[PDB]
This record gives sequence, structure tokens and C-alpha cells, in this order.
Amino acid sequence: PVEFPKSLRASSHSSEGGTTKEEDIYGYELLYRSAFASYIAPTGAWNLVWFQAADGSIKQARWYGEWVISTVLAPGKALQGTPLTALLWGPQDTVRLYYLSPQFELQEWCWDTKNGADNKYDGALNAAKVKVAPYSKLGAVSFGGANLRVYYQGTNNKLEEYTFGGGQGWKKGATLPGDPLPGTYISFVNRNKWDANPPSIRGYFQTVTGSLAEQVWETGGWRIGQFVIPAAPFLTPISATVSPEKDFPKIHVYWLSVESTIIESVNWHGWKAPKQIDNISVVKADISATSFTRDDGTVDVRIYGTAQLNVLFERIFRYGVWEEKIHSISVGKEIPIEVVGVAA
Amino acid sequence: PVEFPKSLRASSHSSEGGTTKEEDIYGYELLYRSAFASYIAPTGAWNLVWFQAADGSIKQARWYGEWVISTVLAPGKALQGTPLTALLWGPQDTVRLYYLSPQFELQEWCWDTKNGADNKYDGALNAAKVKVAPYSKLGAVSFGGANLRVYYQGTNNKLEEYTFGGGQGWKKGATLPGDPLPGTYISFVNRNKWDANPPSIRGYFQTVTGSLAEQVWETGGWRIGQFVIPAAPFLTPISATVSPEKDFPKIHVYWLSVESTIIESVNWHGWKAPKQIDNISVVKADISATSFTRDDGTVDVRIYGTAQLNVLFERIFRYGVWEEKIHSISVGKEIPIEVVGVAAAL
Ligand SMILES: CO[C@@H]1O[C@@H](C)[C@@H](O)[C@@H](O)[C@@H]1O
Ligand SMILES: CO[C@@H]1O[C@@H](C)[C@@H](O)[C@@H](O)[C@@H]1O
Ligand SMILES: CO[C@@H]1O[C@@H](C)[C@@H](O)[C@@H](O)[C@@H]1O
Ligand SMILES: CO[C@@H]1O[C@@H](C)[C@@H](O)[C@@H](O)[C@@H]1O
Ligand SMILES: CO[C@@H]1O[C@@H](C)[C@@H](O)[C@@H](O)[C@@H]1O
Ligand SMILES: CO[C@@H]1O[C@@H](C)[C@@H](O)[C@@H](O)[C@@H]1O
Repeated sequence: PVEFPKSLRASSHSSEGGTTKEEDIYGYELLYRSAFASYIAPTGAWNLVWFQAADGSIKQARWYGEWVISTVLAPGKALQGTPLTALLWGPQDTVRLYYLSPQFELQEWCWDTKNGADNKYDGALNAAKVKVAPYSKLGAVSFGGANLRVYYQGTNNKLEEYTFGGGQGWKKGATLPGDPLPGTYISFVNRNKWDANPPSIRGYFQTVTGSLAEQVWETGGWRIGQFVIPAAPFLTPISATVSPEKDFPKIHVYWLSVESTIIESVNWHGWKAPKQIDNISVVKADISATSFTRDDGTVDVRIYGTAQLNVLFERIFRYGVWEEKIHSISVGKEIPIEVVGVAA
Repeated sequence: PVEFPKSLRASSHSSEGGTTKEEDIYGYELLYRSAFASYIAPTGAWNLVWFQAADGSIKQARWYGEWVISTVLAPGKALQGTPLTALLWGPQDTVRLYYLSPQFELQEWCWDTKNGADNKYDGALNAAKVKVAPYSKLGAVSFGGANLRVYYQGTNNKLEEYTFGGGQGWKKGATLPGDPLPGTYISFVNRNKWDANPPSIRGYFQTVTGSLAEQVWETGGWRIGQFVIPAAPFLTPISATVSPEKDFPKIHVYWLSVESTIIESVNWHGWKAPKQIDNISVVKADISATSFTRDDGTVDVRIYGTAQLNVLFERIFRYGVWEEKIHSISVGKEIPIEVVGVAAAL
């Protein structure tokens, strides 16, 4: 068997006090510690997830009655271990996926379906040849339709912005305040509606002290926000999502604890105390959260990431509860392995 | 501060029962979880270590009175996150470094220094365009001078061999027995002297059950060896090295515990019980061990890898003891970060 810390739970079927003996799955055609991007349709009618396969291609999992896997970027287009982040607007007929080339330049994949089209192509961002820090992660928001903002870590480790819209093409945007940890995960959201202008932007990242911090944009410029977590694991994965709950934006910020369990902090008329959403230890690796608002004004959340041993998980917050059944999305060949809990 | 499990020790200055509050170093120009290759000179006169920088280049650290850092492969030569393994013979004037291209093909870097040379160049292996499983690790041994064997994981997850020597060029070699874990770390050693023929080859890897296992080559062919660890962490780093102790090959095999502490098994007139060499938790990431025999008959060991938070460590076994001073080799810009030991999630 493989050995696992006895005090941690590897799966939903692990014993209540930790792992004793169980079977878990190794999906070896998923890149170990793959990045993830995702977007659930604002209607909730379908789901999109993107990930990196072991062969380096970027693939897509789409749920529409059932999960279907496809390849969107051939092997060689993306850095091995590229970050990923996605945009969806129109309200839901135009998709952009951002990633890094093997030369650490920002890249954009475009999928247009407006008016029955089905066009997939390399976006104009590629031609700006924007070199980033080689360990940079990626965030992005959209507003007013096709006004786009891409967030990255520059070669001097500051967080940087690239902008698109209003006929200007891609141009360098703001240099953000704060002192980001080199290689920090980053996640940016827009609290205002996809077709609204101006946006209301929040980004989440880890500072050089290890704390978690917040970027704020409102009319008037960029500011460091009130969201402060004094200590977090080194290079903890971070992902945030926002959707209106009872007509007010509900920000969900997720990161990993020292036990590699998912911690959630909610902003909705103020910040709520952080809370562990479940006590199952995921693989310390990228997570991706997305959300939508139902007809009665409640907000659903999905989180994608890597579970033991190398499985694409989907955690579901629906009708006000985290579902104890954690879904898995098969992306290729798999082998089952016995896992035994071992103490120090 | 950054949070670290309270029951683990992040460095040698951590408190005795685990981490309380301390300062640690993040070297951010070292690729996080870099691969490592290494070789100490058989005379012990100098050390070589290879690693991947954050920008994807492959760099070398060379100790000869002091550490000197150089770049040996420019950005774009290697897969980001490439495995690394090195050979040294002549007894110590010919170096080869194996890595993967961004297209998952075996690549070879050559450094020849015999007779005053300083020649660095791409090897003939590159032109063979050998495609490997994209998560393949790499091992290698040499014998009879320039007879070379490179070990990798094929697309069907079996361990495979490529051969060089005897005027034949690079050719496909054996398919090895056993059922290797996809993406297993692998480490191969030659128990016989560099100029001797036949060799005596041992390889260490992790199986689909999670156990650790051993490949054996002697005259007659390959077989599965008697070294068995029934359970180990998923995709645990593995590194082995061998050097003669009292005219008998002494194999050291290293892997990580669930606490990410380094475990050692020795083979020297039989396998000894596995034992933790120290209780400091390294980053769960590639390690590289090398060894040589002093002219008094005793075997020194060096181990390189990633320590908290991201620094290149050197652990030293010298004159029969693991030295308490665990060195760090700076490879670029660094920032100090405060680390606090934390018991629960919140
Ligand atoms: C029409 O241009 C395409 O769509 C825009 C919204 C941008 O994503 C641009 O980079 C892309 O090439
Ligand atoms: C109006 O200002 C522009 O758009 C805002 C939404 C921000 O992206 C800002 O950095 C940018 O300069
Ligand atoms: C007004 O406060 C700002 O906006 C809120 C929605 C939060 O993002 C808060 O952390 C931030 O400082
Ligand atoms: C002279 O040839 C060089 O040395 C041999 C030992 C091999 O490493 C070969 O691939 C390399 O090109
Ligand atoms: C003589 O046989 C060749 O040399 C041995 C040392 C092994 O490398 C074997 O796989 C190879 O076929
Ligand atoms: C003869 O036995 C073989 O050689 C020994 C040196 C060990 O490597 C052992 O595990 C292996 O089975």
C-alpha cells in the first residue's frame, strides 16, 4: 500500500478519526498537481472545467447531462505545469482561457459560440508577447461585455495587470500595490454583473510574510483591502468566486489549511469567520471555484481540484449545504491503490 | 508568517519537539520541487550538483574549495520539471547529464575534460528521439568505461533501458520486470567498478501497490530483487548510491517517510533495517545521493534536495556520522520568511 498520515482523512470514506485502510484512485493521465480553471453557466445548465493532461495538452471537461472530455490545446502549446484561468460572458456564449507558453509568455485561447458559431482560435493577447515571472499564476475578470483584465506576477514579483477593451487592444494596465510572495496563487473576481461598467474587482494572494491579502479596485484606483489572514501555508492554493445572494455580491475565498483541507471565508455584508468546509485532505495543489445564483437568489458553489491520490474532484455547495458525496471526473486511465494510515 | 505542521521540524534550528516559531529561507530562483542530480568525485576532491532554476535552465553547483554556480543548459532545452540523472567516469573526467526535452524525449548533455579539455555539447542520444512517458523519471549507470545504460518509464509504464557502447551507438535495451507505479522515482547504481565489465546493476522504484522494489541485473539477465519495502508514501522520492566498503559494495537507498523525513536502507553483507537519518522534514520532492570511498576504506555520502522553504540542502555522512550542520547552497535571490508551527486547521 501507499502510506498516508494517520491523522488525516484521504477520502470521504476514510474513517472518522483519519485514514486506517482504504482504496483510492490514481488517475495517471491527469498531470500530477494540475492547474484548474472552471466556469459554471450562470443558468447552472452546464459546467466547464479545464486542466492539464500528463502529456501537457490542455483538456476540457464539460457537463451537459453527462461529463464529456475534449482537448482544447495540443501538447506543446502550454508550459508543463502552466497556470490556468478562465472567463465566460455574453452572458455565456464567449469563453477565454489564459495560460503560459513554454517561454513564460501570457497566452489566450478563444472559444466563440455567439450566433451558433463554434470558433476556436489563438487570441490577440499572444501577440503582445508578455513575459511574466516563470512561477507566475494567473487571474482574470471581464466587465461591460468584452472589457478584459488579466492579472499576473511580473518579473520583479509585483502583481501586474493587462487590459483589453473599448477598441484599444491589449495594453499594459496597473501595477498593483502590496508585496506578493514570488509564485503566489492569485484569484480575481468581479462583484458587478458581466455587462456592467465599471466593475468592482477583488483579488486574493499571498504576501511575502505568508499572510493572505486582498486587492481592491473601485472607481478611484487600486487599494489593499480589509481581507487579512495573518498566516497560511507556504504557497497555499487560493481560489475565489462571487455571485449575488439576495441581490448582494457573496464573495467566497478558498485556500488550503496546514492539513490541506479547504478553508472558506465568505464576504456578504462583511467578512465571516473562516471555516473548514470538510475535513478531507486534498492534494496540496491548485483548486478552482465557480458559482452561480439560482432563481430564488441562493448561490451554488463548485470547487474543482486534486484529491488523493490523483483524482479530479468536484465539491458541491447546493441548497445551502456542502454535499458529503464528493464527485470525481475521470479524465483517462486509472489504477486503484491501497492506502494505509501511518503515525510518526 | 507561513503555517507549518507543529509536529514536524522544518530545519535543524527547529525546536526539539517540532516547529514553534523560526525563520526560514525561500530561494525563489530555484524551481520549486526541482529535480536534482549529483556526483562527488571518487577522490572526494570536488562535488557536482545539477538542478533546474525557476526560469527552466539547468544549472550546476560545483564545490572545489567553494561552491560555484553556472548554467549548463539554456531555457528551452529542458521540460519544465524535468527529471535529472548524471554519470561520471574516466575515473572522473567524463560527465553525462540526462534530462527530458519539452517534447518528453531523452536528452543528453556531455562534459569532457580528459587531457585538459573543457568540452560541453549535446550527446548523440538526442538524435535517437526516444519518447518516454511524460511523467517518467530517469536513471543511468556506466561500465567498462563508456558503456552507458539509461533507464526510463515507457508509455505503457514498464521500466525500459537504452544502451550505448561497443561501437554500436544508442540502441533500445531491455524491458525490465515488475509493475512500476506511473511516474515512480527511479535510481540505478552499478556495484562494480567504473572500468569493470560486466557490471552489477541495481535499480530502485515504487510499484503499483505502493511498495518499493528492486531491479537486479547480473550475467544471465534481469530479475526482481530481494529489497522490499511493503509501504511508502505515494510517489516518494527515491535515490541510491553505491561505493566499496572494505572491498565490498555498500548500497545506500534513500526515500521519504510520511513525515517527509529521509529514510535509509543499507546493503552491505545483507540489508539492514530502514532507519531515519534525521528528523527534519524536507520538501517532498526529488533528492539525489552520491558517495565515495576514502583511502582508509570508509564511505562518505552526500544527499542533495529541497529543504524548507525552498533551499538546496546538502546532508553529509562523513567519518561514520551524519553531520548536524545541514548546509544550504545559494542559487539565487532569497527572502527570509517567518514560520510558525500550527496544530489544527483553524
Ligand atoms: C476579437 O478578439 C478576440 O476576443 C477579444 C474579446 C479578446 O479576447 C481578444 O484577445 C481576442 O483575440
Ligand atoms: C479605468 O481604469 C482601468 O480599468 C479599471 C477597471 C482597472 O482595470 C484599472 O487598473 C484600469 O486602469
Ligand atoms: C469596502 O471594503 C472592501 O470591499 C468589500 C466587499 C471587501 O472586499 C473588503 O475586504 C474590502 O476592503
Ligand atoms: C563521443 O560520444 C559522446 O560520448 C558517449 C559516451 C555518449 O555519451 C554519446 O552519446 C556522446 O555523443
Ligand atoms: C549484455 O546485455 C546488455 O548489457 C547488460 C549490462 C544490461 O544492460 C542488459 O539489459 C543489456 O541487454
Ligand atoms: C543477490 O541478491 C541481489 O544482490 C544484492 C546485493 C541485493 O541487491 C539483493 O537485494 C539482490 O536480490
